[PDB]
Amino acid sequence: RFELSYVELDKVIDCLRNYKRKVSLDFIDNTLIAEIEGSTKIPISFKSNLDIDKIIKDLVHNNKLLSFELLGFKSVEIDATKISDKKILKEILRD
RNA sequence: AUUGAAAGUUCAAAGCUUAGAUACCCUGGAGGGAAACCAGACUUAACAC
Repeated sequence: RFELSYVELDKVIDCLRNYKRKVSLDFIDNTLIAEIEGSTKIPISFKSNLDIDKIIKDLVHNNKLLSFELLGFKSVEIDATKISDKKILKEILRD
């Protein structure tokens, strides 16, 4: 099963508060980055249970169909303008 | 003009007394919340050429 042993946010949450931004992801470069349409791209450190074989990243980045159906599993439009604690933003970005 | 005439089978009298529709008796036995079903379909737009 998929186990996310840890993900080192608390830096993405910083640059998110009081704003309404779309948090895009990208997994090429072998390190998970978290693009923000509010013009910042924080590289995310994480440890998972699945080892993406470095062939799968390329198979998804090259196949224009895969990278197209990947738009739906890639982003959230987080709205922190109103009351927005850090913990629930953590769970949002974690999921 | 008769072995006749005359003569109320009448009177008094409670179908009453005692007496538990009760005794025994499992709504139980048998019986699959199952049958069918794709987490899938597809790229498009823009300008450059």
